[PDB]
Amino acid sequence: KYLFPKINETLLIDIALGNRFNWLAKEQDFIGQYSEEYVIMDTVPINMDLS
Amino acid sequence: KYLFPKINETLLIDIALGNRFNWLAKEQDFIGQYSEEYVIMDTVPINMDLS
Repeated sequence: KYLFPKINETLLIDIALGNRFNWLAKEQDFIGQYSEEYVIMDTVPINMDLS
Repeated sequence: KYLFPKINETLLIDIALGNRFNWLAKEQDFIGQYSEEYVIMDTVPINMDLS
């Protein structure tokens, strides 16, 4: 009843925590900052009013 | 009315009983007294405003 107690082990519980997305992860190469895209809008055609 | 009564057999029926948790049986070495266990607390990344 006079000894300081003892610790026998620790185990370092760790979990790995995935992403659920990285098939979305494509890789640019760190140059430039502005990127953009664009579309053409629709044009409904018109009747032939020959007058 | 003068003969000793005859036993025929004694059976001793017996079956052993399992554990249903015997795959949890981890075996340590019986040293020390206490055992603690700990994880790392999280730390989210930060934006860096390099000004």
